[PDB]
Amino acid sequence: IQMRPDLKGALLSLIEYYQWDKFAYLYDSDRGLSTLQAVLDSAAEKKWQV
Amino acid sequence: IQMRPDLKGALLSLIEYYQWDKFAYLYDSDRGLSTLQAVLDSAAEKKWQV
Repeated sequence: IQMRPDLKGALLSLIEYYQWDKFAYLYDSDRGLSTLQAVLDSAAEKKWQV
Repeated sequence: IQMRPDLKGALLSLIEYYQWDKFAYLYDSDRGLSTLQAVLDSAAEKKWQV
């Protein structure tokens, strides 16, 4: 029973809001690379230079 | 005592051999994302577009 909601969908929608095409993505290998894989899988789809 | 040698250094050297500045990295979250972080950490150090 995961009380924490999924943030991957929220982050991918905020990057699209500001119309970001090239940005840095620091990450900590603590909460898992799940959000990192979400922005990398969409990096090819929406053409981002992450 | 894991008998498998580290492939991260070998792949990072092979990419540097062919002089690859832009390539695709098809990974599976099975053997861990250790090689994926290795090519992503070098993606900014050596200025790749993975």
